[PDB]
Order: sequence, then C-alpha cells, then structure tokens
Amino acid sequence: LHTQVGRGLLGAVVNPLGEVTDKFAVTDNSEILYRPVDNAPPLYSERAAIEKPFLTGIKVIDSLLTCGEGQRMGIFASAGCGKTFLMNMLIEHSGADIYVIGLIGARGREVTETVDYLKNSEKKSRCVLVYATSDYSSVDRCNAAYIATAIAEFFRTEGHKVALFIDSLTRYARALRDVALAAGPVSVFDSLPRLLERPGKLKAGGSITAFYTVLLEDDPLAEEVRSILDGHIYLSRNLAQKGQFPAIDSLKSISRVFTQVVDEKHRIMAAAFRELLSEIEELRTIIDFGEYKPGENASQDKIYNKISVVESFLKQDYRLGFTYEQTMELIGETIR
Repeated sequence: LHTQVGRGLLGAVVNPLGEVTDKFAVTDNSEILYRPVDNAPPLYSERAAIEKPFLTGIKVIDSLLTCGEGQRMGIFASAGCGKTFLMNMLIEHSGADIYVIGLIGARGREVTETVDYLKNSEKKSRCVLVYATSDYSSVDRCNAAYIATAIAEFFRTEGHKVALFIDSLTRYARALRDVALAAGPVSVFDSLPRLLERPGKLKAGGSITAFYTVLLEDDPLAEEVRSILDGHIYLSRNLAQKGQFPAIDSLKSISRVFTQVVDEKHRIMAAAFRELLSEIEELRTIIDFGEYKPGENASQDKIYNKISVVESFLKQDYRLGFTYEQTMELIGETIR
C-alpha cells in the first residue's frame, strides 16, 4: 500500500515488497521516503500537451516513430524479436534523467540479465529496477508494476524527465486475472487502464514517458492496450529472421503524437521515406512472384538500387547512438 521512493533507490534492485535486494550502482545520495503505490491519476487540468520529442538515439524511431515527452508507447513483439535489446537501446541511447525498469512476471535468468546489463551501462547511476519473478504471487506481480510506477511518479514530481519501462503488460494482465479470480463499483480488471493513465507530462512537474511491452502469439488484451496507448512499435519476427535489427516494422508502427513533436521538414522527409518503404515492399512481392527483370521498368530499377541504402539506414548496432541531426542527415541521404 506504501513503498520506498527517493534518489536513494538509484542503482538499486527492488522486489515486490519494496525492499532493496541488490545493487547495480552506488550513489552518494541516500534519500529514502515513502509514498502510496495506489495514487490517483492526474486531473485533466494538471496535464500538459505532449509537445517535446523524446529522442531515443534509434534512427528508425527518431525519424519515423518519434516519441514525445510524457507519451505512453506500446512495444509489441514475439519470442525472439530483440525486445530486450530494443529496451536496452532505449535506455542506453535516450536522454532521460531517470530510468525505472519494471520486470513483471519475468524469470530469474532475465532479471539477472537486466541487472548484469545495468552493471555495465552508462545510465547505470540513474536507474531503478523493480522486479517480480515468476515465483512471486499474482498480488506481488501487480504490486511490482504499481511500485515502479510510484517511483517514477515521485521522480516526476521532482521535475525529472523520467522514462518508465513495464515488461510486460501481458504477464501483468495474467497476474491481475488471478487476483480478480481471488475476488470472483471497483473491479480488479480496472487496475490496467488506471495503471496506464498514470504516466504523462505534468504542468507543475516533470514527465513520465512509459514503454509497455505486450507479448504476441507465434490477442484481445493486445488490441485494447493498443487502443489505450499513444502509439505502438511492432517488432516483426519476419524481419528478425531476415537479420533486420532492430526488427521494427515501421509500416505497422505509429506514434500518435508524431506530428506534434517534429517540425515540417521532418514530416516531409518521413512521408517520403515511408512511401519509399511501401514501394520497396511492392518490389519485394513483385520479385517473389518472379516478374522482375532488370532493364524493363526504370522505376523498379530505381527502387531496386535503393534497397541497400534503405536497409542500411533501418539497421542499427545496439551499441551505437545517433543524434537527431545525424538521423535526419542519413534519412535525407537515403531518399535522394
């Protein structure tokens, strides 16, 4: 019902009970306070309009799926689509003040994997990890998401630019389902929308840019979640098996605040690049049909000789971060 917050949690690992069980960093700040995990979402007059971009350092996102400060973004992926590596890139190459990771229903190997990654991260001293392994009860798994969101909220009221990560909404939805089964004007199932409406940018405080991951089958929860959130990023298993990392299918992904966080020339270049991707796909299905010969259609040859530079722009090593100017420069070179 109440949990620890404060800068003293930076570099620490928190279990569903609110206590620190491990540390991936040490900080000279020992600020420890207590706040309720079940806080009311902000009033409509207390929120601000999403107008600033949340740069991620990832080219395809910053160029075609530009996130906003205070946005709630869905990350839809399958078994091996590089979702964990995508989250690692989001933490590593973005510019948030504080990161709060929430592993819901994960396995011990995955928790220790995230800890081992944070122990060698550059954002190491600015992260708080709240985990709940698959051993904990459903109540503990939901309380883990509530705890992470509460910590992120405290850091927001202090004016910090916070990035919250929830992995995943699927396993959290299962735990919430079991709790609802434990009960049979207040419904346990309502804890999912109320949880999703807590991030955002406050007029009197900082912001919480949230990334909720949703697992896909090799789903009604996924569709309603995509209806609640401010946009989604689709990680295609097809692209992942072709060697495309990040396996982001930008033609099946959207940011609902895109036109509000980028200017006009960015909009034009992004539209041109999306049309180029569409034409590239049409040429791909034409080639698969075996009806493409070099020399006949000059348009198909122009689009054909563009596949290399486009695929080169979409791909990005997980160790490299690109500034906004570099991203717009590269995408500008790609659509010539």
